[PDB]
Amino acid sequence: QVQLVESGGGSVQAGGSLRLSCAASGYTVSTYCMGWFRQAPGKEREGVATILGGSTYYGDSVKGRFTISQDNAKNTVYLQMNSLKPEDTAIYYCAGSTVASTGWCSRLRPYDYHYRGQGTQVTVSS
Repeated sequence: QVQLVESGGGSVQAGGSLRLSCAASGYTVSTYCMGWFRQAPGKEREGVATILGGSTYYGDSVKGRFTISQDNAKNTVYLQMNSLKPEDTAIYYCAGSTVASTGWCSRLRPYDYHYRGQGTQVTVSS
């Protein structure tokens, strides 16, 4: 079938960086809107970043610190996270839609996308 596998998470000190990766199987990453959403413990899910070709979109609290990018040769989508804060602690999920609309991708709602990974924990300690 279609498999999305996230890796790269772990436990890091505040101010540090991490690089999450989302490897897709049976699904080409560069043709459809993909993204990351997170879920912090005790809270509702939130959109983090989305990408469609060269167009990228970021949630307002991570813009400037995170970068989403893709590698077509590895069929992988990355989430570079810089200057991590304790509030960034959460499970991060990779997701892939069946849509190739930039307008739709710009709504930053990757929790509504068809395919979703099992998620990877990011724990930031102060």
